[PDB]
Amino acid sequence: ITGTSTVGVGRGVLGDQKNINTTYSTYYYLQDNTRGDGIFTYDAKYRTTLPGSLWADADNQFFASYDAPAVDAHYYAGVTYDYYKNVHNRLSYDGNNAAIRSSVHYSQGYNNAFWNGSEMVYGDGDGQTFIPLSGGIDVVAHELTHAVTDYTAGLIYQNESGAINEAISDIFGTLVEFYANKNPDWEIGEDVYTPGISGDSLRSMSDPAKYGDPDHYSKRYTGTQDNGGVHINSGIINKAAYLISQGGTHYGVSVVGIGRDKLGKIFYRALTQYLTPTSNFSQLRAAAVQSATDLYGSTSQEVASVKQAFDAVGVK
Amino acid sequence: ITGTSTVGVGRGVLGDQKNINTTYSTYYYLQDNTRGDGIFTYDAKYRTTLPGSLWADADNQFFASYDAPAVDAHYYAGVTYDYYKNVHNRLSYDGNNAAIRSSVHYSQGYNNAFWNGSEMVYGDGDGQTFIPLSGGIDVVAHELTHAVTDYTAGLIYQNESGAINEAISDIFGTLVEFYANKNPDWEIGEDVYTPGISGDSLRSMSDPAKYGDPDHYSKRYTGTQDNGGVHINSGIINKAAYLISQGGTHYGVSVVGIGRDKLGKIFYRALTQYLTPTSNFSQLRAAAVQSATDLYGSTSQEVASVKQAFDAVGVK
Ligand SMILES: [Ca+2]
Ligand SMILES: [Ca+2]
Ligand SMILES: [Ca+2]
Ligand SMILES: [Ca+2]
Ligand SMILES: [Ca+2]
Ligand SMILES: [Ca+2]
Ligand SMILES: [Ca+2]
Ligand SMILES: [Ca+2]
Ligand SMILES: [Zn+2]
Ligand SMILES: [Zn+2]
Repeated sequence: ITGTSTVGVGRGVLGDQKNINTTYSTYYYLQDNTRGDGIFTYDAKYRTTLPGSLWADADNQFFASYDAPAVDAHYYAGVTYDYYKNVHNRLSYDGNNAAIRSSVHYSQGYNNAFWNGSEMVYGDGDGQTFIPLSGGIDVVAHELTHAVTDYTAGLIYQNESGAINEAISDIFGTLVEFYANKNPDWEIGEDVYTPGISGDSLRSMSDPAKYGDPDHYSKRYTGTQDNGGVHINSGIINKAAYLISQGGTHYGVSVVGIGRDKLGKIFYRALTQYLTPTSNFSQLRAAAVQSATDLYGSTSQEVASVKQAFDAVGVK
Repeated sequence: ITGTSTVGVGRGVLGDQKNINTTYSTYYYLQDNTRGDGIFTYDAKYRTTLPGSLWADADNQFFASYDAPAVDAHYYAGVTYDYYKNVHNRLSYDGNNAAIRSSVHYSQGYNNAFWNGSEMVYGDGDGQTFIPLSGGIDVVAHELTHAVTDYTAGLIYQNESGAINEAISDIFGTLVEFYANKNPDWEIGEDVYTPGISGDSLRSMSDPAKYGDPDHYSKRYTGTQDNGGVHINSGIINKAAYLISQGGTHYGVSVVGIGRDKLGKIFYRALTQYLTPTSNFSQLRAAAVQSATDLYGSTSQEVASVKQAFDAVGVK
């Protein structure tokens, strides 16, 4: 819409109050003109037709419980845009400020959220397994990171390249959650998963095996479900990335941590420069070693920790 | 694009030659202005970013092997539009001539095709399990029928309503395949599935059990895979629809067939008037009985055959 840029206020899924960028033109719309070509949030009104209607509001105050998922989708797409711009100097997901669009209230009781190739889509959850999925900054950033991967490496969504795809999304979802310093941790989806149970999450990067995902290449899943285990085998890479950052000893192999910032620089370089659509885990290791080499030198501690972490999870 | 409407020629996935509606403006584009707000076919160029580029061609002749999937996507979206308009007096999937967009060459070796909420997407197959999926008119019509269902009943994509969703797509995909009289049959996906094996298909409506799908409500799948069995439990409804059309005796229950045309009128009425997002099999039976009643009278043979078919597959 063409209108005047303004600032409205509302409450997110978890009850927290936040200011959001809106546009006025008769109604106030969830349209943020301050970032790139804009961030636009739509109401899918419980249907599966997309994108639905651009979210319009009569008074620029978004405190209704139906508003909550929209506030957070719109706000956390902004934080994710800011992370990539400020940290990695990337303008939006295509590198050229493409507009970011998200639809909330997709379908009824839908327990998922996803990047569909053109925009973000968020279900409201059934209220038992999940609450509206846009309330999780690591979910939002995880899904927006699929758009980055689609425009750069192009990792196909199956077997080892799909598992890399998924792990890259977990890593950057987690780095965005630390960037916003939103009670940060190495788990995925803990703010919106099972409102009735405290302490659990969807996946764990620090200990993937807590939920039954593999933490070593010898335990990888080799069947056909989940497109060859893309959500299951991503645990092997997530555990490597946690070790590079935080350090630790894993199946007897010791890794000195180099921290989150360098972890993000190494993987972002590897994703945008060396990975290709059919990369598998062994070429991810070569790509990460080459990236750390480019950045810190072949005799650095950063290269040595990248090699130790992949050796610890059995990836040669 | 703005240009002049013209007619080009090409070859589809199966090697057959066909005329397709195109638009000229410097290049010839796959843009058909003769139907509704237009039918537009895009090249996703082996990436997952959508929709990709509107298909452009220098000489309006589409005989290259890369062109094949595009020719058939564009041509079979036209035939499906024509079926719904001519038979059911419905203008496009929203009933108001919405433009139909399709992208082909999606990803690499992708064994699937789908309606994503906004457009059609077709993989090229891996060449062993499938060949480019737009070469199957029943696949194209199956997926375009999800768009119709999304705008009308809105059946959610899980457990019994998702299985109805899937069966409705198989039924109308099959009726479009008979409408175009393209070697018609009651199987799904036989033209593009396993190029190396003759005689098989993806599903069967006349005998779902041939591939292991249930053909009676007592054999339904009750777990969690496939969103609660939406592709598996659709066999119960597909077998009912085959019996209403063709007749037969199934688990001892005899059904007089009333033919394909009335089958399509009863289900289209039931879909656009009585089904809702959470309809389950028992309410599909009530909706089909009410539709046949509206159209043919409560003491007709058409009502009696609808009841016998659902009684034959155990749906009360
Ligand atoms: Ca308001
Ligand atoms: Ca957290
Ligand atoms: Ca987290
Ligand atoms: Ca929980
Ligand atoms: Ca040509
Ligand atoms: Ca056939
Ligand atoms: Ca068929
Ligand atoms: Ca075959
Ligand atoms: Zn993902
Ligand atoms: Zn389907």
